[PDB]
Amino acid sequence: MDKKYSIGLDIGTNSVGWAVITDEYKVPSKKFKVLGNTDRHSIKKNLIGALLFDSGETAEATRLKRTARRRYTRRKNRICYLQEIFSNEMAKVDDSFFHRLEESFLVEEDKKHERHPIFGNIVDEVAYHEKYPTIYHLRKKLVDSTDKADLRLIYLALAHMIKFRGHFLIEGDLNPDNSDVDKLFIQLVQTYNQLFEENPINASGVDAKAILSARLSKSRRLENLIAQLPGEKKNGLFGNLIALSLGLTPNFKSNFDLAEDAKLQLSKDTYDDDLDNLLAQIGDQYADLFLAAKNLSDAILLSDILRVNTEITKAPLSASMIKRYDEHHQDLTLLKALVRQQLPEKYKEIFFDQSKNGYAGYIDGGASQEEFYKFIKPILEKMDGTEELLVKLNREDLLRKQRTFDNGSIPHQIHLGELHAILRRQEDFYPFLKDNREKIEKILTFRIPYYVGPLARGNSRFAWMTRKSEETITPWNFEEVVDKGASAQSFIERMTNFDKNLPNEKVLPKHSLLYEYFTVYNELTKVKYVTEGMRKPAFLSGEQKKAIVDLLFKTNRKVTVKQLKEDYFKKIECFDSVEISGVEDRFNASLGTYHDLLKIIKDKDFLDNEENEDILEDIVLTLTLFEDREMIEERLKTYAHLFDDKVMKQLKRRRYTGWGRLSRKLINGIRDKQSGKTILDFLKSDGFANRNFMQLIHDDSLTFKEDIQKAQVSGQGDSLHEHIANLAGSPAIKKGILQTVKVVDELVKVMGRHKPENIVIEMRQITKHVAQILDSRMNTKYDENDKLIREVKVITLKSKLVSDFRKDFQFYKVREINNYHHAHDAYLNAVVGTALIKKYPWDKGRDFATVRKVLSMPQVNIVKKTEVQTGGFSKESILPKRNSDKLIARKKDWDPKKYGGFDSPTVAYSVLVVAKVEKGKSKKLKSVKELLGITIMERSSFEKNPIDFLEAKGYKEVKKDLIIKLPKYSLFELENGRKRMLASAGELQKGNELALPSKYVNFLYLASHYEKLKGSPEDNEQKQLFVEQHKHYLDEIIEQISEFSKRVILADANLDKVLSAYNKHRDKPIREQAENIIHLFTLTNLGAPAAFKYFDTTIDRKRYTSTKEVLDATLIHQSITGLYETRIDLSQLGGD
DNA sequence: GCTATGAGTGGCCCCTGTGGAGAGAAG
DNA sequence: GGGGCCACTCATAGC
RNA sequence: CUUCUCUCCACAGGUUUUAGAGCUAGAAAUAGCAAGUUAAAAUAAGGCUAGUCCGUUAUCAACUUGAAAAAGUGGCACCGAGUCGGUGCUU
Repeated sequence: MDKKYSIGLDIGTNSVGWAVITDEYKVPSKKFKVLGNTDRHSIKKNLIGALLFDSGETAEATRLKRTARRRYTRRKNRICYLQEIFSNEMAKVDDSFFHRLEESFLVEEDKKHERHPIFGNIVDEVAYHEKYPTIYHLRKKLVDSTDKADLRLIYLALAHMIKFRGHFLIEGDLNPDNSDVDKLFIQLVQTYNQLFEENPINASGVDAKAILSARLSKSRRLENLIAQLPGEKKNGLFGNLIALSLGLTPNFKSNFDLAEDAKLQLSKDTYDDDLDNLLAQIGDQYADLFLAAKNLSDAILLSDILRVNTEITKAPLSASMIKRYDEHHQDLTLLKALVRQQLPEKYKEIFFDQSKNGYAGYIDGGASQEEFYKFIKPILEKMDGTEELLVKLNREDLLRKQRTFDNGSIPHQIHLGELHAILRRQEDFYPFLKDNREKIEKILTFRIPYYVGPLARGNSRFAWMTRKSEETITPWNFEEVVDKGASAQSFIERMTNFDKNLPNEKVLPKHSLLYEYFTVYNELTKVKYVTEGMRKPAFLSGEQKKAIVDLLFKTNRKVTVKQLKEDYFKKIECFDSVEISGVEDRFNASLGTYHDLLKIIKDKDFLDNEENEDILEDIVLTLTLFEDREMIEERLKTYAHLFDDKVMKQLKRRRYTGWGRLSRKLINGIRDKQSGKTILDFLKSDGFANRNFMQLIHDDSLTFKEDIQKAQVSGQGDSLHEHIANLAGSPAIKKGILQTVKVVDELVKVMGRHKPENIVIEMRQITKHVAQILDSRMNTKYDENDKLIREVKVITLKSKLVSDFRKDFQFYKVREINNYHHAHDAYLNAVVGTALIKKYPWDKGRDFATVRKVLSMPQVNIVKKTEVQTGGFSKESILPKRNSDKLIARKKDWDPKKYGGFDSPTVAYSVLVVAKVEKGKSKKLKSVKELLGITIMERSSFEKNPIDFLEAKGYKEVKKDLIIKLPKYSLFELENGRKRMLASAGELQKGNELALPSKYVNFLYLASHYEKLKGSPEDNEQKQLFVEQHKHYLDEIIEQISEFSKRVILADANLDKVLSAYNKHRDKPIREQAENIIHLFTLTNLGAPAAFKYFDTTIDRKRYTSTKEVLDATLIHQSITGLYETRIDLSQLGGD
């Protein structure tokens, strides 16, 4: 007989609970065949379980690593281009200079040339290091000196600037010369007073330098400066100028009574064009005011970056660096003097001991500046004469280095200015510097646009660039080779959705005219109007809709019901009183794009001509796709003969954002085979039918619907791995859903391939995705009317109902005891779901007894999914060289004993190998049987040829047939039922689960929440009395933990510590005792051992660091549900 | 008895921070 | 949070 | 309206080895003194499809077919419950 059965599921991020129950809520038990070479031929197991797995990972880390790799490759290529430029002239001076630079990492033994890189002789190297203590001294020397310098110093300065070219967050031109705040503020005030003599501003006595350069937010500084100026407001014209000078985006619409918004921001790429537009409307007499404001903004921005302006030089950054160096020297001398004068004993600690956070640890050690200040501040406070030192410490300027974390705010314009100064001064002697100055400035300033992406020849899955030619892309011919416009189009396109109705079609922009007309006609479709003498409301005719649109929508931005009534029904149709239903106050759809185009083009006939629909759609698409105005102008140039220069310039100014939901081929692309009208045409006029879009698509008579179902095809692949990958959510939930699908498939396979009556799920849109997938796979048969026969009911509940069911009938849940709660929740969800569904398409004693029996079952199939670990080869921290064989070489020729390297590799999976190993100085062969961990790095070589890989490690005569793949969490069974999971090649994990009786679980749950019960006072008192009467369960729980520990955990030290700790705290309050005992299950939990705290005692974790014991145990392969399993006894393998 | 070796135990180790642009769904 | 690594102590086989 | 997910563009550090002649007294251990701020190269081993590209996401119990994708392989009922046991039928 086909037994009716239901499946309950519980899907989480780390688990998939599953339970199969029959109509009477009893979980069936079946006898399963066991394969392998053991004596256990058949095993009885209840059909209930839980699948556990590691949480899924987001692709953020891989993306960050890939972006970093591209950055590093491109920086290397910049240095290579500079060396290629300098190659011809360097060969005449020193041919081996570049080779010496490259080999600076190798030790003296491994170098092919002389060890000193710059000059190749110690005398000149020492002379250079004495003359220029830091690279900034060399940079300033080249900036200020007019003498012919060595080409090597020029190369060093240029390479240092190119390699560390600073940020690009401030596009435009930045002038370090106007770096004084007060003078430019005074000039701006004077210009404003000259332009506004009737309202002069008194700026006398106001310290602009302090207020504008203070370490406060932009708005606070703006409010502070305005507060010092009588009669001025932060919303005034001068207030807006100051806000612009502080890096805000002030609005000048109110200051000049403009019709449209006038917002200016210097950091934007379009400050110049917006400022020009503002001047074109308010006059060019205000240009000097904006120039002065821009100069003041530059001064404010560069005040922090560069600090010295008194001297006449073109390298302010180098001057500031040298000032930091000199201040550090002076402070170090003073500090040494004071320490040696007052605290001689601490001199060794501060200036010699690298392990501490003193100066020695600050320079040669790894101590940070913050740590150094923390260490030195109490010492300085204990000595006299440290007032200046304390003040500098409070400002984060004492003994400061030159390469700190604050250098992230240096714009690339400073570096470009220094580069240009050096090139200009040194080009008088070197013609190749004169000829190639533009190339060098390009190399420093060239940056791949964000919308072009990686420059690949198709062999990359991340690349969307289109190439005009096949030449190699270089920064000098980037514009000629890479089609920027097509690349921007593809960049925007690939991220937008396909149409829901047609998966092939691309969606239209939101502000397209066709979409707006479609929405307007759809809204007017359902509008009803009632006039005097009319018995029933009537729909608007096509002529009426056309007249209404032409008279109101094309003339008013927003159309209301009152406007319609007063303007069309009363004026045109002569209806004095009309009642309108379907629209409450105003129409949702509006022709904003049409109004904008009428304002710009100023030609209504051009907009209203049907032949111009394609041109207008293309123009709107161009406006929405592109952000750079040059691309917009280039593409709109095709229409230059249709619009004048002013119109073309104005069109270059409007930008649209957002995309629609329906494609053009849907609304106005497909045509009816019988009538030839498109959906838009039907909305314009459909006779008495007046069908809206929903009515048109659902209407069977119209060809559009069946042409739509014919347009969709069954997705190749798709269902299976691909379809779940296309859902909306974190990849963790995708992994969970795929595991749930496989669990259900295997359960169907188990029950004789008879599909279940019901499938109950709880975890809502992701719930909808799971339900759709399950229903799609289960139901595949259609009736004679092509209606899908729902043989399986996919029913979705919410966890609140099951939680209330648990709380009402005392089926309590404690997560820390074991992993059975997943299976129990699946079973209870199945019970409640089936009861509710059969009740709305339950004997008390018998059903409740069945539930008690099920929840007290000891045998639940908990399965840990075996996973081949992948990821990074090892830890990324590079360690100092040591005499150890466990270091990993960062390059093929870099011996870790000399250069250091990586450490702690991660093992992908282990292999059991039976072979012979030479041991001892006698090199005698001995048979071995052990686990060798194949690292992630060596995985490819091992899978390529395991025999050679094993021979290279010293194994001889390898038995190929016995090589067993053992991924992580492989399960081994040992004597007395003790089980261990393979954590790695040399560590194990606990594999057994504690099965407490439900009475102890109930007692623990009631005791832990003794003062947190949520219920009636009588029920709370009854539960409290139940807890108090059953205090002896605590001893029983401890005894059972001890028994299970002695049986499978083998933690004698930890167990004795726990037992002693319990004995000392045996008088603690019952709630505290239970709360602390719940921690003790951390000893017996499945998985990796972990530390835990029991009252005031901390128990360290017990790690199983030996895998020799499992080499003679039983290997268990478990299927995804744990029902089908193959047992292999390893002790019988490798026998002599 | 000495030497080199494996096995158990306790403790320490882990790359980080920021800006800009675009697109999508889900509540 | 969890596996890798090292320093220290103690049987342990072999000489 | 935001959060989250995906993709591209850049920056600043960090670590590693090497260069920046250490001096004096002593046979040496060692003790005293002087100096400290910077720079070059690498930043997953490398791969071929030779690009200013790609290399940490996702997927993966065992056996048979295959290069892989992928397909196939395991009796039922009843009585009980400490990780599942027993009995009958089929066999």
